[PDB]
Amino acid sequence: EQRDMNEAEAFDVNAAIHGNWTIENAKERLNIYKQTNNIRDDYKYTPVGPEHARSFLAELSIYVPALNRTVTARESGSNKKSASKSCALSLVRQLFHLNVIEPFSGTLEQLKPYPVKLSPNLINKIDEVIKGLDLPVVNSSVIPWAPPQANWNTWHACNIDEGELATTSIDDLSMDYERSLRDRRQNDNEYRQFLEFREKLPIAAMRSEILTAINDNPVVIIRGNTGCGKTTQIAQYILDDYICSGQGGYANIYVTQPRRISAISVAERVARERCEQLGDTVGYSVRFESVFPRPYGAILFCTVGVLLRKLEAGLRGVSHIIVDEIHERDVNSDFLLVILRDMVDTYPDLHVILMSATIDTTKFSKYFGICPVLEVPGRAFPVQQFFLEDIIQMTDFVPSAESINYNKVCEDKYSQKTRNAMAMLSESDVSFELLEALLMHIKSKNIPGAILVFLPGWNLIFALMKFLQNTNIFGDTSQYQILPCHSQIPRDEQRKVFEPVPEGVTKIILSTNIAETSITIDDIVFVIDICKARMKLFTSHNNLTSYATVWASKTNLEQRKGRAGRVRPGFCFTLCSRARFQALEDNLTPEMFRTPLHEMALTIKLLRLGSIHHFLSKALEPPPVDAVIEAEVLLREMRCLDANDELTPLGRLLARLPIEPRLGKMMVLGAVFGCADLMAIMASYSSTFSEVFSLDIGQRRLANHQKALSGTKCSDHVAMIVASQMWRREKQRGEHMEARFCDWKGLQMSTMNVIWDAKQQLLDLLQQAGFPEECMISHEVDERIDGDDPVLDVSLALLCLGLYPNICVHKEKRKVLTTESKAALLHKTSVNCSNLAVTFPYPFFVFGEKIRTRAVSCKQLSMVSPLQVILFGSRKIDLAANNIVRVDNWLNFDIEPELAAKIGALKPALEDLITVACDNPSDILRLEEPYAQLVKVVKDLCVKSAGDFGLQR
RNA sequence: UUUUUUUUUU
Ligand SMILES: Nc1ncnc2c1ncn2[C@@H]1O[C@H](COP(=O)(O)OP(=O)(O)O)[C@@H](O)[C@H]1O
Ligand code: ALF
Repeated sequence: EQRDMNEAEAFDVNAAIHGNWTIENAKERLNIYKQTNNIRDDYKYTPVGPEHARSFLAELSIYVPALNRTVTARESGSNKKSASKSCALSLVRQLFHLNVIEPFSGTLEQLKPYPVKLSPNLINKIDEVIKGLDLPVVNSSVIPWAPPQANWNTWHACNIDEGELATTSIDDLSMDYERSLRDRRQNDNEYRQFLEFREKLPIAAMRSEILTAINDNPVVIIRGNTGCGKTTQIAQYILDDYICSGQGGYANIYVTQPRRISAISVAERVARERCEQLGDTVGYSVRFESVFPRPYGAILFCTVGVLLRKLEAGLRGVSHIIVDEIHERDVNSDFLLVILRDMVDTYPDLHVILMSATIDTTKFSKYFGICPVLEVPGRAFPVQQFFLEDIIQMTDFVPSAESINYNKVCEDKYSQKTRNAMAMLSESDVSFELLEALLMHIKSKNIPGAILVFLPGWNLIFALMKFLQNTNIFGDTSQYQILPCHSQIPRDEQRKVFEPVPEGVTKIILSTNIAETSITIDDIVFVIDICKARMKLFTSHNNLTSYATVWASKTNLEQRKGRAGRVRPGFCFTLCSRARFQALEDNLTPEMFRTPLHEMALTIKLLRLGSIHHFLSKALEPPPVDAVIEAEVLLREMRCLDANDELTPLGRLLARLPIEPRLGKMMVLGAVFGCADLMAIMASYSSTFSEVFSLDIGQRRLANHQKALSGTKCSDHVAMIVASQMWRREKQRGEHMEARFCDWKGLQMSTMNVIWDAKQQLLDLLQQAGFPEECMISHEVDERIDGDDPVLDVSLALLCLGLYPNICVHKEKRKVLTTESKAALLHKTSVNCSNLAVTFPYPFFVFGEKIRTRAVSCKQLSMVSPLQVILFGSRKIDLAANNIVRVDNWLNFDIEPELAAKIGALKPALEDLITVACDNPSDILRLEEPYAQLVKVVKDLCVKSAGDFGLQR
């Protein structure tokens, strides 16, 4: 107990590429380096999560005098020792890659082998395919930019050549726009009222200076309070200046937003301010939803990812790019900042404007070669802030007789009872009793307005919604309407936070950080902040993904406070101590220090931005060099990069897809094998954190009806596919029947819809790349068939390639073994999870992702056959003693070594087939006869019972 | 609240 967890956390996957530096020597080497260099820095530990789910973050930064650099590591672990070991490993690998320390020169339980026997006919088919394919048998550039030019659509990056915009010049378009604007300003009463409102905004007093700075400088930073008018006013200022200058058709403005909801809402706001419908002067572009404006004199409110996607076609005809909320420090935002700095360096005429309420303006200006910072004084309306001391003192709230602690630190101005209750309340726990007391006090305030409560995640949001709906006062929908605000609730529900509620009804919005910034809900008067931010951690050396609830930053608190006091005076209720608030950090750590970088590297290569190392070095905070090395090695070994680090056709195709490169490679292979529909639906399932099966209150495992969806296939992916098929059938008959079906069978309609949208988008992208429509014909799956099913079997075999190295072997009950026989458990939400002594037809499973919890869990399990594992879910196949064939250095199979060598010879054949498919996507269904024979023999190897010849199991 | 679901992709 807990030794299995320690060994699982200490597992190392990639010590080979980091100079042979691993967990069990990293700390010793780091201590040697510290003693030699007189480095006095010591580990600092951040307790993470509640008492029952406590984890740790370990931090350590070492300054290198030789490089004039501070090398930092930021790692997590189930306990202090594991977290510190991971942090030392990260920092030592960084020092190794930075050529500060030497490569490692020193030095440092087998499974029951599994019988695999093939039919003589199948062996002959394999041999003939080897003979046919002659397989050996083992015995910089910058983004294009241009000023506006006639007969060109900026947003589509293409010529117009249609309609009557052929002889229409930009000068005539400017004249028409100027005349229309003047006519509106002279006649439209609603437009005049909106200008009257806009002139009273705090940013309106500085419009002339803002426009002067924008005109005179290529890059300008704008800092103003939340709700001052940056987003809704700067683009309008620039466009109106151009239009009234007589150069209206020479303007095209990009305004990037961090959130889809924020982009859409602000675009709607600007459109209704201009008294015109979306698509005339204001447009937006988010995922699955785009309303494009006119090609000239327009504003497009997109997200950063949408802009990065548009970057491939160039930015011809773009005059101004406005980046919002540069404080978010997202990986896409940092990418965009690097691209934009290079672009303004190349093209002096392009204008880039950065605005944020909470930024280090000096840091950003130093990054942008000393650029103006324009400060917008004042606020629209004041916001009153209270802290935990104030809330307890004014609620007279004592914690119920239930079970550096900054809740013990308090000022002497507060009552002894208040400090007692504060010390008795726990920091890591969210008290629903305290929240209810605060809500009752707000009710007693007799002040109309919506309440916005910031909760870190789905579980807390819906637990609080259940608690409040079971309450007599807050369960009355005639008085209170509680609305979730999550990125994975249905989009109609996401909208409903903006719609007004009936008279006499108070709106309560329980939200994650989507409602944190950039949105204006017009009736928010009260903001309740729990001060917790949900973070997703990933440890590279053991492939563990962990969800952490950490303390939010002062930037996050100020942005959340800024949701109120925009249209009327507001209040902010911060549910943390004043001591805790002062203890908080200014900003959260950037995602660039904790996320994998292979997708970013693929985007770098797609946009022809040069070397990955140089590009990432030019960042605001350059990423860890060991992470850069891991990304490059991954892309090179998946062959998205040529031996000269150049993008291959496969690399280009995968760079254009919004999924992981391994999933994209899996989907290309599935297109070759005729199951692209299933491969796309399963890649969409593998790329979402939304849950397919809804678990009821107190449901620690799936229900019988939910489990029966997998039938006899023993696969979460098959269960998902069957659910998707039935949900499509019931959706074709109507939305109400769709909702009834999901609520009956225990599905999540939002998950079904997002999975379908992502799958459809992948299929359209494949069609655009040139793959034929015949290779993506939908195939129905009958999970109730107990036997073989060739299409589903090849699909599950391709899951092994698309989910590598996530192969686990069942031991008993929930216990499984991951790579190198590390203990793990089956996740509670899997169809394969059961309390009884379940026996599976095969013990080998492929799973989506590996989660670190109180125990290591495997999730999204799919039962696969030994031949499928050998062919696709492995990279190394070796001959061990007693003629036992070993795959991935830990899985033993009792198969003939000659047969194993023959089957392993097909892996380069599959690689060459993928290369051929990417070379000519249109002819993948009519290949040469060797490759057609390879496809057929791979199908015959991937049938479920291909390795069951003469074997009972 | 007995951690299944921070955010983002023409
Ligand atoms: N949908 C809306 N309904 C009512 N008022 C709004 C709306 N959107 C914006 N406003 C008002 O316009 C002002 C400007 O908002 P915005 O430009 O988004 O500010 P910033 O970009 O500085 O956060 C806000 O203070 C708000 O009062
Ligand atoms: F600068 Al903003 F909403 F775009 F505050």
